[PDB]
Amino acid sequence: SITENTSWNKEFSAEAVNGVFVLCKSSSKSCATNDLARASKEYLPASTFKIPNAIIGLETGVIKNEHQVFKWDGKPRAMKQWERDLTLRGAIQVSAVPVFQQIAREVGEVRMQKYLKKFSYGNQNISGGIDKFALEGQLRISAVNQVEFLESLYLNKLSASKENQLIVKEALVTEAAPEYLVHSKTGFSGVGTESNPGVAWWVGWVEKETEVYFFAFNMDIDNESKLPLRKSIPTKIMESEGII
Amino acid sequence: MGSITENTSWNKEFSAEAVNGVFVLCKSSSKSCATNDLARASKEYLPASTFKIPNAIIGLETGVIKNEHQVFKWDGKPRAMKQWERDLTLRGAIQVSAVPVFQQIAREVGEVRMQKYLKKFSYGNQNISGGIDKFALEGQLRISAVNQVEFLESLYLNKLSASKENQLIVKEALVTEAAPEYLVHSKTGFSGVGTESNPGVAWWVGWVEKETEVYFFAFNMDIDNESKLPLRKSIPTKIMESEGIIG
Repeated sequence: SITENTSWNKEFSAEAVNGVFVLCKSSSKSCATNDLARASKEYLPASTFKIPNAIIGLETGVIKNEHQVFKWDGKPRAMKQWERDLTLRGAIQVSAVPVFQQIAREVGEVRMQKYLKKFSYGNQNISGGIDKFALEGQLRISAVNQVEFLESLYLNKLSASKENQLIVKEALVTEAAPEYLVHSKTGFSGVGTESNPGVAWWVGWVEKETEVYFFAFNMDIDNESKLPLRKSIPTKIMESEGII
Repeated sequence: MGSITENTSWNKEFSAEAVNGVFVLCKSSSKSCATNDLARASKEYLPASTFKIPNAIIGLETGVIKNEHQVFKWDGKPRAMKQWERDLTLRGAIQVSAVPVFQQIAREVGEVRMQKYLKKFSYGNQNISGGIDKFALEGQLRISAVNQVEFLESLYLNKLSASKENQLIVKEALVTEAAPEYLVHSKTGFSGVGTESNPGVAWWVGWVEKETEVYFFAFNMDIDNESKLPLRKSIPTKIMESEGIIG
């Protein structure tokens, strides 16, 4: 069950933003959202795919363990902040595309499909190059699906060892307060055209008191200066809900 | 660890606040440690709430603690602190340093099993005498700053005599600060004010994952007044900031 919530609309209007926020308390069986339709509309996951990809890499042996260091080969990378040795969390936090491209390559097409079928991850479409399906390929996932996936990860219910799920879960911690804990991941497919904009994500969950809140946010974006919004809107909503 | 050296440049931070204490900072890659006081780095003090780390690990290994989602339910009886008077997660119980919650864990583990795991952990003098539910706060257990960093490193590398799964669960419960470039796992300790002539101890132990480097730390100080308690975080914080590790 997904229920529309009209009071969150002000945060999208003030910023003139076409997006959606899904927020589920305790479990994914009853979620609230500003837009029923968009909540289940599937977009390029981009860097949010680093979550399932981190689990898959661990399950397949490609990523050797928790303390694996992804070494830089000295060859130029698209961002300067990727041009260094990286940990799992490190690669996840700076969104180190080439690190995860190489992981994806070594997983291979067969195993990638197998695990995305297991995880019920989006349209499960990995076609159009193994190193680029989540960024420019055919893979599509919705905010509701991102939410169901993360709850499985939280509860250790994914088709993977609890060990490997815990490893990724720690790699996802972005905010630690005395009151609450935040696990989250950003995505950004690019700017695209004005007619066909890119997509920006912020997905994750919050552990406050003895309660859990699962969340996923996406929005249309044609200008990178609007990027901070992918965190500020869902944060503003969750702050006014008393969550963070 | 591999080596330790005395570094008296950190004394500035202790001198400013009239604090008698010690900081140990060890770099995982080089296996090398630095401390302002080699002598105190090896002096064994009451772990206080820092014992919650191994206690949580032992609690998860013996099955006394179910999993990472176990709620330590509050019945309704009056407790020593207002912050403890609610239902708490594993992290919550660790963060607020809930004494009754972990006493209950300790008692269900019992002396025999606690002794066994502390031997396996090499945790201080291994003296659990003075009541199963108070040996860490007012009993006979003593651990040093060098011992703590060795213990926490063993936890970090999952080398402790417990399942990796349980060591992961505790490691996340200890996360206290998260930034894009660094991650802080930490635990506070406070044994009480004692007296004017026999001061109490306050701890801050943990580790920082920064870049591909890991920094293990143990801080303690003589404390006779609760007003000086926030100094257990600020002094080592100021040290690690000046080392370029955090902030």
